[PDB]
Amino acid sequence: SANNPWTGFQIFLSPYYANEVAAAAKQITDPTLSSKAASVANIPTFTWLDSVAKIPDLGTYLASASALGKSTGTKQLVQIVIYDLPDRDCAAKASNGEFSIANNGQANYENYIDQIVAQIQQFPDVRVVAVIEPDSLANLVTNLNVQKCANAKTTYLACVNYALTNLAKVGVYMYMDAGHAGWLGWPANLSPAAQLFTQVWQNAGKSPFIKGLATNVANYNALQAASPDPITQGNPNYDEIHYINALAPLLQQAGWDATFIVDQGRSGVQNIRQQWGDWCNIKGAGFGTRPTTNTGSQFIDSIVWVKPGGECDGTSNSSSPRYDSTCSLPDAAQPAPEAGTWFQAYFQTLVSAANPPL
Repeated sequence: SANNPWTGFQIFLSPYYANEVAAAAKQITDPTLSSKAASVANIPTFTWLDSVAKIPDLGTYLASASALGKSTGTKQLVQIVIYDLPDRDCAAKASNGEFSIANNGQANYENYIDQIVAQIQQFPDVRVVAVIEPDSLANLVTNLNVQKCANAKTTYLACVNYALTNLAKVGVYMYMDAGHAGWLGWPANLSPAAQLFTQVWQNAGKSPFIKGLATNVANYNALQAASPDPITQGNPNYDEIHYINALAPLLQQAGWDATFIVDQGRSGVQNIRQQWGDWCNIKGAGFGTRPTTNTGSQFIDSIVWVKPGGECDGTSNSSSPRYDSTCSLPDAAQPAPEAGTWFQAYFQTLVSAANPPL
């Protein structure tokens, strides 16, 4: 549409990922690969607000972005992920979420949103783009036979509504997570998904700040595949462009001129998975297409890097209380540390296998 949130702005580079990358590049012994690895700190990524403890860091990032803007005569944009629903990740074998529905989860979530709003309100000269709750509403399309998801449905809906309504009041541009081609892109799932997302958009008042949907977050699908990955057999929507081209008209029909952002941070290497559902530290992944608003599609505002490559998806240690056995599959790089922590060997491969090359 006419308003692409990225046009005319400089993206603030995450200081946390820059620090991880600088530390990682020192440990790469080949001096040429080390230089390529170091350059990754200049590629914009999203910062994940996956616990209340990260909210003060957001305040520092907004203040630093505001000052950099004044120093350089630019307008700065900060990219964040809201990721703290109660009973988070209801269909997963393990969740690291700190809030539970049974212990005042919704009230704690609303307080988490209120604290984020209070930070954003203080720096109106900084634009914020937010991805809203990966691995949330997509479960309400396909995973309602998982008891934890059925029990979380009304809380997930109420919490997402609280986030959308309140972040809109401070002018945050929002993209709700919408899974990926191998989750919601199956033709039979498109209409239920369109119905759910349109309902959520309506309940939140149809705010123009609810821009659309984010796809492929923390996943590995191609935007535009040369030929279908074998794991996709049976689904005509074998890449993200097919999924978006099929879903976008259904949202438009309901009155929502929705646009999309697509994660390509770990999409450089295709045909590396044994099954489409394998998501944990997939071995051989490379950095994909760098963030850009030159997307080639009327429906896609930007290619983005949402999941920061190198931060682990989950541990392979079966003694961990956070263990998810998906992280033990053969196509998963092992041994792997705890989710969120730096996985140096995996980063080194992301750099080496980058396509396009770094």
